[PDB]
Amino acid sequence: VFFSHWTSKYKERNPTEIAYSEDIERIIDSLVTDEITKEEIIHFLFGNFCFHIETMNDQHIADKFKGYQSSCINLKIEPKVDLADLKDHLIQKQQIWESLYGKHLEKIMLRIREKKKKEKEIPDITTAFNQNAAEYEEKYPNCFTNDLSETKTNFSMTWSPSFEKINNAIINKFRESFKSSSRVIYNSPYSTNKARDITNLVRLCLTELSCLTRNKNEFCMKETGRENKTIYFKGLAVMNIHMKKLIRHDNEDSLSWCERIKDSLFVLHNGDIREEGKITSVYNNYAKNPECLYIQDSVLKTELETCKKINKLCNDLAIYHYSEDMMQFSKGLMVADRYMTKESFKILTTANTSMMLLAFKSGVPYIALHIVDEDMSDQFNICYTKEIYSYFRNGSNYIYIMRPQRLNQVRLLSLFKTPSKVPVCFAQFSKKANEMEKWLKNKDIEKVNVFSMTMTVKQILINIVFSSVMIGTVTKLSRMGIFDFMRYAGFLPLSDYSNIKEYIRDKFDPDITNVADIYFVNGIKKLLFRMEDLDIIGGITDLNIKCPITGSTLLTLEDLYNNVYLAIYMMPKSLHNHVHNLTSLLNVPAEWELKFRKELGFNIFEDIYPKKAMFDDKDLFSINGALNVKALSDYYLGNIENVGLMRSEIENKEDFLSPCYKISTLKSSKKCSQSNIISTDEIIECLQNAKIQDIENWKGNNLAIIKGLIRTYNEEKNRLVEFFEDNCVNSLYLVEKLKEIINSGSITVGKSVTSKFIRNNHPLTVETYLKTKLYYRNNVTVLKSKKVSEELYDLVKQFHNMMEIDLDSVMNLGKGTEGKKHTFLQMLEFVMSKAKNVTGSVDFLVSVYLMSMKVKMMLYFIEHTFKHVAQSDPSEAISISGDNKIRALSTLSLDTITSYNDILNKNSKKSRLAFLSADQSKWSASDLTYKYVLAIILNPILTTGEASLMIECILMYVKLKKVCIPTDIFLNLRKAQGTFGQNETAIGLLTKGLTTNTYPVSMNWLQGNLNYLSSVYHSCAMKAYHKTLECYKDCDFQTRWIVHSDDNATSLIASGEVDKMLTDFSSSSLPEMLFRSIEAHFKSFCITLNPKKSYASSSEVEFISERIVNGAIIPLYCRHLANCCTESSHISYFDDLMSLSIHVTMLLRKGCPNEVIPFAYGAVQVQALSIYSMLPGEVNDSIRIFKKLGVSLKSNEIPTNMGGWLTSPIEPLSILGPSSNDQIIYYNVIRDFLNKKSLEEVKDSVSSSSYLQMRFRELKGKYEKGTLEEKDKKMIFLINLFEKATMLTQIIKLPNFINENALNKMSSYKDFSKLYPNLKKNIASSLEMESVHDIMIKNPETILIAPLNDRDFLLSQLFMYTSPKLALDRVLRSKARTKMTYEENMEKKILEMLKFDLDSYCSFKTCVNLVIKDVNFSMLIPILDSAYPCESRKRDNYNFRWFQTEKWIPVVEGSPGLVVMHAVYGSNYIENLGLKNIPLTDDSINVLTSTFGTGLIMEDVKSLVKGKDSFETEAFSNSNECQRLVKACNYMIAAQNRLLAINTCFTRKSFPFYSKFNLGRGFISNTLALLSTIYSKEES
Repeated sequence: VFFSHWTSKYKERNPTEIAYSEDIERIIDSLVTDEITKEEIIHFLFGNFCFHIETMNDQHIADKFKGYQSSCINLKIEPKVDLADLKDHLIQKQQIWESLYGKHLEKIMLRIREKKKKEKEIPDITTAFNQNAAEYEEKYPNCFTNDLSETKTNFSMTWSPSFEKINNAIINKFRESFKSSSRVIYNSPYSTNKARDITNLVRLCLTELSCLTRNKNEFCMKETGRENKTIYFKGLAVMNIHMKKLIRHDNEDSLSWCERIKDSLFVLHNGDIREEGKITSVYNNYAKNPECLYIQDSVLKTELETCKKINKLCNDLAIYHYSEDMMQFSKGLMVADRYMTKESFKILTTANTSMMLLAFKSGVPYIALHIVDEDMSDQFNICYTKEIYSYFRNGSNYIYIMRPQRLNQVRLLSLFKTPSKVPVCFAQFSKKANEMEKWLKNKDIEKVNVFSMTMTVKQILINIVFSSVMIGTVTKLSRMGIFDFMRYAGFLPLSDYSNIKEYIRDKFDPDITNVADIYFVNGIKKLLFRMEDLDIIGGITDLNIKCPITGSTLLTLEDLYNNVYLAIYMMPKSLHNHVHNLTSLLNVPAEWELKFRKELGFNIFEDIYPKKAMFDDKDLFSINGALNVKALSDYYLGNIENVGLMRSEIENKEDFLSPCYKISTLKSSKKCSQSNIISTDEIIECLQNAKIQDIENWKGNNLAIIKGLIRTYNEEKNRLVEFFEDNCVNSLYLVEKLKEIINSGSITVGKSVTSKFIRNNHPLTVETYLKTKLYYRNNVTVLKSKKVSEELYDLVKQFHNMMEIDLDSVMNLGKGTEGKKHTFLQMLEFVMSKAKNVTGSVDFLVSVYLMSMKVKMMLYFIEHTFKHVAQSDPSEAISISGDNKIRALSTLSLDTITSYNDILNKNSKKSRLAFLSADQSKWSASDLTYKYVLAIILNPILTTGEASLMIECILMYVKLKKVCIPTDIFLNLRKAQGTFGQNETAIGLLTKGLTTNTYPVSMNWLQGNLNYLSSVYHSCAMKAYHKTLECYKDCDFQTRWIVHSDDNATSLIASGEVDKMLTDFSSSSLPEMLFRSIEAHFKSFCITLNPKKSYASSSEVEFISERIVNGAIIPLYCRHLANCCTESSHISYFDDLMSLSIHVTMLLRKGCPNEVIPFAYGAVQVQALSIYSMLPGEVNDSIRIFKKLGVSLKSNEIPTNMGGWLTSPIEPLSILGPSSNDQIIYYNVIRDFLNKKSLEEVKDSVSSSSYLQMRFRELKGKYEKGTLEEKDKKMIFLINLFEKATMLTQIIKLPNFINENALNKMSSYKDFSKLYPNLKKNIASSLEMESVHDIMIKNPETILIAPLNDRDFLLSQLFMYTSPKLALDRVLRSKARTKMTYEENMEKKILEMLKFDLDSYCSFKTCVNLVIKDVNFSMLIPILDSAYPCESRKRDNYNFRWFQTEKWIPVVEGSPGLVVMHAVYGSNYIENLGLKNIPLTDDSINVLTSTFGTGLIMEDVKSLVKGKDSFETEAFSNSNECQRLVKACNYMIAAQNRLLAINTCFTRKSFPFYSKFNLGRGFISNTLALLSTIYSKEES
């Protein structure tokens, strides 16, 4: 039934003995155990498919039976030719392969016994900490001790003396203060020639060099006195233009010192007089009056004023002003990174009154000048005691000179995100102190103050301020390590975790190189001490202590989990270097594969080999072998139902019969990085045609080849000589010509300049230098990152026999839909036909992970034929609908466990429950890929030949896989080994003396490559666990498991003889035996479960995040709250606000608490404004530009595309999403201009025809009379906004680095520039342009629609060329010209865009019609204005009970299918605003190419000259607005042609061509029930 298509051409192929390798017979020889012999094991292995016969076709079963006879003939065993004889074998199959379960249970019993033995017994976590400090002490001796003066700076580079005074003023103020008599006092670091040199340097550069001055702020030292030269050089030599020192975790002097640091920081921060600013202005707009963010203001009267209280607190200790100084700090250092020299230096003053930084030339160091008054200086001395060089007195004032530090560019980025980081820190943490709650709920807004708290609330405010600064201002890898440590040290509040001592004993990194993280060490030590002293409300009986904020009297467990997790989740990704992360990501697979190779027993030199039969229940890397195929067989039998139906689902949904450009994965641009190099004949032929008489005429590729070869001769003469000997017969001629070229002297040579040779040169010079450098009788070739679709295009060219792209070779064949076409596995058979050929394994490379188009094709094939095994399995959670399916699956799992236990607690003997949260140790590397070879050959999905195909590509994927080291880091470590090391590390013995560029990893299948497959066999492993655990006698176990790759959530219920299986399992509790049994079993399937990141609880569920306890979910919003503040898209201001407002809406829908929403609005606004469109109070504003231009548009309806602010209400944000703000702006202006009251009046005003026409007619009359009002002004403003334009677009497009000088890197652009001549590079040109537009106008589906078939793809890639660290980039480009300037681009855009213009009716009525025909908007507004305030199951509580209830009872009872009033929602992509912009862009492209073609035909194009029919129809199209008229006919016309691409030209030549190959017309939308995943804790 259903016509099962035979989806390959490999019908005769067999997995055994017809495949290219001979792995499978020794797979048998490794899989043979006792009492199971060769004939039976291969008979099972290739006849397990007959369990699925009742839903298979006769031709499929005949093919599989012939493959079975072929395999039995190949293996020299007796074939079975009868179904009845195969069942007569299945009986002994069932009895002997169900016997493996019994032996396996005793094997994991024994493994549990010795794993319970010999490990160690740690009595207490203090003893574990002492053991860890001990093993670090004989790891590296003479560390630690109480000598803090050799430690690093504890407050880092974060300095804020609060200033009580009033750019060029500050420098002359400091010059006035620095010219007095010297009374300099030095200090000990914790109560001096370098300090003297720094002081002399700073008084020289203050008195004498600060007043040649460039850019008004930076200046150099060239013409001075020789003594100034000497002491300037001494200062720069002082700053230099294992050595680890540590601090023990239990130092009472350190904790007392850090307490002093805290309280003195509080006294320091209580001193600012600033009341205005930029950060203060934006956060104050969002927070002094935050009820404009709301709709139902009057239903709650204990919330808004306390949010104002935290706003007033942040104003009083000047947190926003502090953030302002850090933004000006980091921005100044960012512009200090420039072409300035080592003898030049820069003055930096922030918005504060008396800051000064003195930046010199890894990064930039700087000297500090700060002002402290007489009243409060001693506590400043205690705070800054590590980082103070000197201080001195002037009147009643104090000048402070501090220790310089060193920055990195990513550290400047992290300091630049401080205004997004620290206010939301103080906001959530102040919501997380319950004593803060009772303070601000007792006091009032006008009476909250610093000098009027109790002592304990004072001390927690000091702790909260210390936490805010030390979390938002992180720089150090020490901070990275400790924050990772309490990321992975928070599983103690529940049952047996098996890391409460041994994680700190083994995998803890006590890299505490300074102080002020000792407070966090002591806080987490207090938490773990309190937990070791021994739905669920936590802290009301535990009485624990928060880790960052101390924060006693805990309300719930959610507060502490959100506390620690926000403390983790703004930790930025890399803070070390680019090439430390890169070297680590290259060294980890090297170490894992070296461990594999050394423990199995190969050496570095031989082939990889598949099996020597120790792949049988060993401890390091082995599977059980005879168990795994039975587990996979029962998994397939119990999971896949109606195999042919889901196979047809594979063919239809996953496009197994469609061309490869129909998949977004293989047509999208995420970079393939394949291998290319200049051919070897080109270099020698360029040398032979190199003419000495044209030394000065060397331009182009020849000069670059010459530079590469002269570098090769200058460095490695012998390597050049052997290269020319192995590549040229006239090697003496080449050598003597090289010597004659060096004897000319008209060229330039280069010394060792590290990566600057790669930087300031053409890449051709460096790739020919590497090619002539590392010639070792092989073909070294590094890879390049192409555009994926370009390699698909190249493969299409090679598959249609075009090795050279001929112009006539494409339009001759492939006419219409019924023309020539290809399929995905025909293409992949070409792929394997090319890969089987001996080509030096240049296909099988990975460059970092970036894997080639080759491996992308076959592992795409494997992973994406293995999806539908997973969507047929309800206990598997990688086949997910983004986010809601994960939470829904985990929670129906857990509440089925709770219901199951609650229905068998009645009248049973005993009942216990336990669950384990597990993350495996190394999913990519510690697993076995040879288990997968055993896994497709039992899949009943496939036939013989395609199963053989994926066996072949997997065994090549593990036989020829290699990782390529980058050239630059290769050169650095080669030079380091040459001059200093003379030996190498674990990466250094895989390559012979580092002589090879590329090194092999095989068993580490690289991460992300096989994601669905490994999770499918993870679920199979859990099914085998259920089958094994049901085999034990005296219990009934019910396990439900939810599975991601590298992840596991495993439940279990035990009933019966719980005491005796507890003693049998050699453990004290059900979570303990669950942990040990899962560990032993998973090691029996070569799944290395991490003993540290795996905790077994009794009531708390943690799959990947968002724990849920006892049926009630912990929200875990702080991932979204932090990713609002640490990561952005970095493309433009509009799109950055769009993406971080996506994160804001996730915050709104993940159970956000009471106060932090305005601060999150402030965080997204401050981030977007600070990076991209400059925040108010300076140049490049938007509101200041509007006030300058006198636009009638008010401040709170500026559209975000030119610089508006996210001022949308919280309900339209959380319901619709990012477009709610400009959609609400458009709704308000339509409601104002049509003089209407309600949207329901706007429906029957707009839907009646001849209404918008007479409205614009009245508008035209009012404009020509000149009596315009402000509503009409705002109207015509956004009419031309939508005309010159989610609803809108980016508008102003600042162009990137123009890659027209790099477009020649693409082979497709080379193909275009070869097939059409150099006139296409940027009379003959006009006629070839006419030919190009002729072949566009003959085939409009080439450009208008995505490629339907062949003769629609490769020429589309050729013809899209017809007509013409980045966060650091345009913060200086915003103050530069891109040549005319972006701020003037704004005010000119409002200047020509404010005026009324003409024929704008199309834009006006499409804006109104889009607002009207938006569906979910049109039911959102009436319930928003028709929401009753409280009661009737709407509002009964007030403790975080409004951001669920009044958000989502009105909508998810307006959209029916719910009963609840409190739940955490994961919504779909219900709001799609992109169903008209794609029509607009498509027919605008059609209009553009038609206009260009008729422009080539003639000039002054208003009417055609009666050319052809397409020209007349395009004339009638562009007489009016072509897009608007084609939609205008497209409401009534309902042709909707089937797209045979033959009748389309027959029907009509304009309207179908730019209407119906957009695959749809303007039609209605569809709304969902918001997919409420599960309910939170119930309050009534």
